Formats: sequence, structure tokens, C-alpha cells
Amino acid sequence: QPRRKLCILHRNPGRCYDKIPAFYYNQKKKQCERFDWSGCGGNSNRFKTIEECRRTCIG
Repeated sequence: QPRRKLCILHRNPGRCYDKIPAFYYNQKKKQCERFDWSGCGGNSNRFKTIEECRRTCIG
């Protein structure tokens, strides 16, 4: 599947009040998608740019 195991993690915004535009890898759809990261919490399936998501999880 994806290149790394962090790529399978379920998307998680965390529990803070910010809304930071980021990407995560969507295993089910096989693509990088947008989400808003809250500023704390979350898991390592989160990238600042789509390019970063793509290289890391897709190639």
C-alpha cells in the first residue's frame, strides 16, 4: 500500500482551537486530502503540503 505505516492512520484534527490547513493520506481513496489540524493532538498522518504527503505515502 502506502510507503509508510503512518499513512494508514485515521485522520485526526486533535483537540485545540486553531484551524491549520494540512494534508493526510486517505488509505481508502488512495489520495492525499485536505483537513484542518487544530494545533495540538492528532497523529503523524499529517503533512504541511500536498507534495510532502505525495512523496511520503505515494511516491
